[PDB]
Amino acid sequence: SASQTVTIPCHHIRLGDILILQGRPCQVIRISTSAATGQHRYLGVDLFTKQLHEESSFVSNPAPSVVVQTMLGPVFKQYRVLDMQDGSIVAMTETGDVKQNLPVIDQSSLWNRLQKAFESGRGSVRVLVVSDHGREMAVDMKVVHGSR
Repeated sequence: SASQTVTIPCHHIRLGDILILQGRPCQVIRISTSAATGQHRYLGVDLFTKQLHEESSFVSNPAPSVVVQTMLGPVFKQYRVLDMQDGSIVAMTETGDVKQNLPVIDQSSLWNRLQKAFESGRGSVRVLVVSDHGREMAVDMKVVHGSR
């Protein structure tokens, strides 16, 4: 099943954001304007396959004088990190479900940043997880604030 999504106004999209392009979660690497339509065009790199995809914004008119250009972004899940072993991690969902071999994307030194944070406080460490058509991958990390 394809990733759950949220709607993002185009003004709020910047390079590096993750969007659904052609049904695939992609890192945005170029934002341009279509000369034929005037809409924003997004070029991105598939998080899983590393292929390039392109998609233009969707224009809508939800109310008088309201014109809206939006894109879809993935809903990210947040898992705890229980262990790190050879490029993948053991992660736990909010409900205790254990994922034994969760891959970590090779992007912006994520693995090294995760390893450094894991070794100085394991359970303050969370991974942000994208889930597309059955497959999951950690694509970012967070150190959970103590108050949480």
